[PDB]
Amino acid sequence: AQNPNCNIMIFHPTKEEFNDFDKYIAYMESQGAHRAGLAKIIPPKEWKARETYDNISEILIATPLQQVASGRAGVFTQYHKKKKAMTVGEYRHLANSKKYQTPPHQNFEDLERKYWKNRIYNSPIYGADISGSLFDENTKQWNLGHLGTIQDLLEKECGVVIEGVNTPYLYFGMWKTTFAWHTEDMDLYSINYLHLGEPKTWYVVPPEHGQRLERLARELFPGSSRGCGAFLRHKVALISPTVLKENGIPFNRITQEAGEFMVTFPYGYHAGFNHGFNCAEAINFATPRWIDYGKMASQCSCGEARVTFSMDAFVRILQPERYDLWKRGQD
Ligand SMILES: O=C(O)CNC(=O)C(=O)O
Ligand SMILES: [Mg+2]
Ligand code: NI
Ligand SMILES: [Zn+2]
Repeated sequence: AQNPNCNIMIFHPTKEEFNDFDKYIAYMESQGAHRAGLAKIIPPKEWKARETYDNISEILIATPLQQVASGRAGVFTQYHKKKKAMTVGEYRHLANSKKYQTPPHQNFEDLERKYWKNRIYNSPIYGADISGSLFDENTKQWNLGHLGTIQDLLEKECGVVIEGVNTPYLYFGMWKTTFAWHTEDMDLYSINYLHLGEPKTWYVVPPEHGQRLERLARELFPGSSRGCGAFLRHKVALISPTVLKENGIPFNRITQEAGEFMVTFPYGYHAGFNHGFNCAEAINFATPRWIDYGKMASQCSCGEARVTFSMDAFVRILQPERYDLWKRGQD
């Protein structure tokens, strides 16, 4: 078995290897990358996502989200308070302000210590989940707006034609902006490209150990757990590396820098934080190997998780027994 300790793997494809996205994913999996839940892909030196980022300031962040925490430093939830719209240029200035900017630090490890010590005492503002793309239309390799769609993959594998679409999302971050512990919708893959700015630190639980994280989460968030049998689908709970280590939960960590891709694999729980002003682009995707994970994915039916139009068909076809209850949650 390849990668039996489930370490995060880092890949350096050549420009020739960067042509065929599906083939490269399957290569990485042949080497055991999926066992970690997360892999890093450094693009060939010849590649670029676009020519410059000099003209992005007029993108609108219609609903910036202030991430307010509750709990203790290593075990907390966050809720998202909606703020007034602002442009990317306005948000960048805000991220660089004395109130929100990255503190002085020695290295990524020192910054990580500071994040876990102090996150809860601040409420950073995240421009998340903005439909759109920063890839140039002429970028032909690993262009996250030109991937094969999940609907087409389901149709190729299973023969059933379904409605729905699959487009990317932009994320504008600042120091301490936080992504809570989650797997993707329908335990899909994700791919995330850090277009510019400061790093993003990731934490990940190997898919084979995801239920260990879930059991810890039910213990640490006991009211949430009574409310919903899949409350990590709400994407609000944080647990620090120190708490994970104290409870014996297998995990790994890695920092993504500008110009790098990360891939999350089916049922790979992940969480993390931004080091300073940045912009990322991410999208979900599928492969043949996903289908079985899609069929087994948990679902929130309490009403909190509320998701895209396109998840309907995935539930309806892959999980027809759950469909009725899940759809009640959506309506
Ligand atoms: O970058 C973020 O805030 C969150 N991204 C992801 O969870 C991802 O790409 O799957
Ligand atoms: Mg612009
Ligand atoms: Ni994710
Ligand atoms: Zn729920």
